[PDB]
Amino acid sequence: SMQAIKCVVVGDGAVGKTCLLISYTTNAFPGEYIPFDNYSANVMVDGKPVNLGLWDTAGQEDYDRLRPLSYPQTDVFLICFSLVSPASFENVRAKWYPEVRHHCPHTPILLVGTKLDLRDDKDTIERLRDKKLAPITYPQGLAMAREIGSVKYLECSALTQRGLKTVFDEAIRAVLG
Ligand SMILES: Nc1nc2c(ncn2[C@@H]2O[C@H](COP(=O)(O)OP(=O)(O)NP(=O)(O)O)[C@@H](O)[C@H]2O)c(=O)[nH]1
Ligand SMILES: [Cl-]
Ligand SMILES: [Mg+2]
Repeated sequence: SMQAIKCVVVGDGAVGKTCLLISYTTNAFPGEYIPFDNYSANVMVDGKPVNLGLWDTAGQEDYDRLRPLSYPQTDVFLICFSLVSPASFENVRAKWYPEVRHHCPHTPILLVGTKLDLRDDKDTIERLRDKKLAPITYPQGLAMAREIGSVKYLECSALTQRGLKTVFDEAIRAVLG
């Protein structure tokens, strides 16, 4: 049967984990309804179809004992932060990287910056400037990726779908080659 790949997506509340999965799998960004489900996608990689199982997770502290129950048999993790939330970025090193590695010392991690569409949005830049902050830049995201031993750093927008297929393609190749 098809090569199966278990991919688990983690990161702070509101970084866009669920939208990333729905936009990727259905080719449509959620409207009013945003639903921690498992999505099943099929991907053609080097001429063979692959069964990508995608596991959504809750980012909140209340699930700190329950969430890791989904981790066994994971083939690759995506650690997500919003490019327009520096707090979510800091939490990659402070929370997500240590949690994943505590349970899965060897599983490849891809770092994904989300909400790419908002990085040069004026209202967003101004909002962040008021708190003495700025959107996370590509060099900064890449530096965090190296620091956490990630195999790849990617940026995407679930809303426009820019970079979205590449995230999951690279996820698969980190497992398969
Ligand atoms: N502009 C923009 N907004 C986005 C994008 N992806 C998600 N959002 C918005 O960000 C918010 C959170 O998205 P969501 O997918 O629910 O995040 P989450 O990471 O699943 N949160 P949780 O841990 O609570 O379940 C929603 O308002 C959603 O519309 C994106 O690419 N661009
Ligand atoms: Cl890297
Ligand atoms: Mg969600």
